[PDB]
Amino acid sequence: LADDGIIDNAQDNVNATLKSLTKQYLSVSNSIDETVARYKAQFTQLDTMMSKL
Amino acid sequence: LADDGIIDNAQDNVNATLKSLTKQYLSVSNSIDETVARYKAQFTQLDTMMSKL
Repeated sequence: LADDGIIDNAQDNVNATLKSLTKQYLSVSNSIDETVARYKAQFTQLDTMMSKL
Repeated sequence: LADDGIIDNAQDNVNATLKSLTKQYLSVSNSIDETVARYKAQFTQLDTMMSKL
């Protein structure tokens, strides 16, 4: 139950995994933002072409 | 009936005018072909975009 026990190693490994997860999530999030923005733009141009009925 | 004749000169002028108009028709035809080529490129692009979705 000490601050430097086996629990401490387990929990700081958990925290490091959490921070790596957050970093990877942010990177993939900006990538997804760019991709989805391009897809929504594509939807806009196809709607504009469909407007020419 | 001869070349100096007014009717012969009139029909010569008529054929010259219609040949100039045929040149104009060729110009309009190639412009139409270019515009149709662009339109078909856009149609194929639209087909590709709809296939992606």
